[PDB]
Amino acid sequence: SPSTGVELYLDLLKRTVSNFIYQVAHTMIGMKRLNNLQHCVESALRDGVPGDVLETGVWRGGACIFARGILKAYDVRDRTVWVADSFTSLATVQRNFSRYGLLDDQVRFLPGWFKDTMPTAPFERLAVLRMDGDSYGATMDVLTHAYPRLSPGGFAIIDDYCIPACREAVHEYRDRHGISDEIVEIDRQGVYWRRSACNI
Amino acid sequence: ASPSTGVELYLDLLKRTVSNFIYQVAHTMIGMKRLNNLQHCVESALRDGVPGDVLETGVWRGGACIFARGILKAYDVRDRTVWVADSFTSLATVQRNFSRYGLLDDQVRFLPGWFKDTMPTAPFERLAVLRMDGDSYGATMDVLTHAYPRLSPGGFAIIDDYCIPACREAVHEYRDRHGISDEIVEIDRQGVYWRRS
Ligand SMILES: [Cl-]
Ligand SMILES: [Cl-]
Ligand SMILES: [Mg+2]
Ligand SMILES: [Mg+2]
Repeated sequence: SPSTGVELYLDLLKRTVSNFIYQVAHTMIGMKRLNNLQHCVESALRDGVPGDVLETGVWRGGACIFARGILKAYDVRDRTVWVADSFTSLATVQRNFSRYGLLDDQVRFLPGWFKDTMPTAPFERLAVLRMDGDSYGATMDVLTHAYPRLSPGGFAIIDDYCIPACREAVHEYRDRHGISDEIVEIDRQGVYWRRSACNI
Repeated sequence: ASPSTGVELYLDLLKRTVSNFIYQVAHTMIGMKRLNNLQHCVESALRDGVPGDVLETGVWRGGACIFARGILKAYDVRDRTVWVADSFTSLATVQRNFSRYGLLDDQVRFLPGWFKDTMPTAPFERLAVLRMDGDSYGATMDVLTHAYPRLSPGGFAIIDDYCIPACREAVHEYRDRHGISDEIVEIDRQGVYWRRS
């Protein structure tokens, strides 16, 4: 039960982004998934895991707004929320960020197909990489070109893992790269794993 | 001015939310200047140790009262209450709305009924902020008559619809009848407030 300013801000932000207030919503992903996203960013911040937050696959922007908000709550000035998608138009998503006072230089957009946008994206490192989308191709493109920038201790979150195509992209990528970090359930559809450094 | 602490962010968001700036239904339509003024008044009372509860008379869907409870919550104030007085936009609806923000609790109390009936007996002993919304001479005078005397020195009286002649007249008559000359301060085109000396 929230009591600090921070907790109250973040609790309200979850309620807001998911339109719990006015039963349109900026994300439909639900509390468990928003909570997980919070846990992952907070753990990265807390354990000093370096890097930005990258979200691929975007509805109206609620989960990314929430991520910028978390960083704002802890007054983090040196990390960026990358928002990657085809484009639910880009203008709409910017407007939405703007509505929460969270459209600023620490939010950057990557319009285009992921095979095009990912190899060159100016981020050097990621602390959290979150994929939303049930397509094998999108999932594999993001893994192939962005996961290698995910810091040890960082999180990879797969929103639509229960969908076989998505799952398969995830297993194939992991098996190809020898990755056996524990897959942890978030809810009926999503999972994540925390990246371990290579052995020594 | 530009929020950065947890408290400022919470309150800023709560203003944006209660006014439905996010998704433009809204819980209050009174606007930022007026929400800001309400915040300044509650914060000043808290900071300057002005004792008492917050009383709001005249209620739409409850946004301004929600905001007030939120302000007290942000500074973890456990010893003051937000009184929500109105006819009844039904009482159930307003409660549900408080509830949506996680702010429906024992520090929010409701006073359904006409102000001539509800005010004389309302269990609050003192007020730090008294806010009137409504353009009726009668409602305005009823609240001033039976509640203003419980407003602590240093407390604030806010008049949402002061530009409306009927409201203005109730306010000037009440002040002249009681010798009150505390400066009337403009909030925007329609509302004003004064701080009790
Ligand atoms: Cl899209
Ligand atoms: Cl009403
Ligand atoms: Mg999904
Ligand atoms: Mg009014």
